[PDB]
Amino acid sequence: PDANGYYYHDTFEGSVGQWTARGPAEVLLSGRTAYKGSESLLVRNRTAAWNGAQRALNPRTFVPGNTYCFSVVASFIEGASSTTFCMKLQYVDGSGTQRYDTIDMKTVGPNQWVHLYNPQYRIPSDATDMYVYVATADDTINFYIDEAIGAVAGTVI
Ligand SMILES: [Ca+2]
Repeated sequence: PDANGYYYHDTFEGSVGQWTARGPAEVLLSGRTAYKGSESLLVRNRTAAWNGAQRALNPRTFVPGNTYCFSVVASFIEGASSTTFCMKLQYVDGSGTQRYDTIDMKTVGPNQWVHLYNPQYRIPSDATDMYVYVATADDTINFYIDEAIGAVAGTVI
């Protein structure tokens, strides 16, 4: 928990951190557009809306039943006239069933960064094998994320 209450903070300025592809997509650093610095994380090769970018959450830091802050900014340049970005928690519940709970969602047009943000998100008490992820609702556009943050509940960004 750094000086600003962040547990992780991905600027994507030289490193993808713990971010990986969700589904058969691919993620990589890109200098084509950025929210801060000169880079962001590009997400491409998606073949279904559920494909995207994900990051495993360590249960020792993000304790189920506890409340935390999550933040990311996203944008796209082409492929659609608008999209709906979703930041979500993928997890396995107490019955062994994989669940998808929405943290934040925002609709936006091309060439505009949008702030996916929830300073008061409660992780379900029974969650295991957790991942925070970003995808869209119903398209397969390439998209970019930047400034990916996991923080203490109440953290203003
Ligand atoms: Ca950046």
